[PDB]
Amino acid sequence: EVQLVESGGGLVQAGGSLRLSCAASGRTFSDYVMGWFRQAPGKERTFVARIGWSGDLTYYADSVKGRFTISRDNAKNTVYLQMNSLKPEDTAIYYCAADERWGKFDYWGQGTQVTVSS
Repeated sequence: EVQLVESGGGLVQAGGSLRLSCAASGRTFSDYVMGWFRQAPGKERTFVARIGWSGDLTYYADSVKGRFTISRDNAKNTVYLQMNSLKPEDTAIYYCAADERWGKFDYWGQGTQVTVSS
C-alpha cells in the first residue's frame, strides 16, 4: 500500500503563506492522483485541491482557487500545496490523499495543522 507523510504545517499571520508537502512511498507515485483536504474543528473535512498523475491537470475548491497552488515532482515522490494570502478561515488540519482514479480517496495522510492568526 501507499504511505503518505505530510510536512510543512505551522503558525502564520493573516496575509502570509505556507507550503505543505506530502511524500508518497511504497508504490509508483505517478500512478496516483494526489489531493489535499482540510477539516476545520467545527466543520466536516472538505476538498481543497487535486492534481493529475502527470502534474498537468489541477482542480481547486472555490474558496482557495487563485490563492493556493498544487504541484508535484514525480522524481521526488512529492506533492506540494503552496498556500498564499492566508486567511483566518484557512485554519484547519490539512490532509494529503492519494488515489489511482480522478471525495473518495484510497489513501490518506495523518494530517498537519495550519493556524492563521488574525
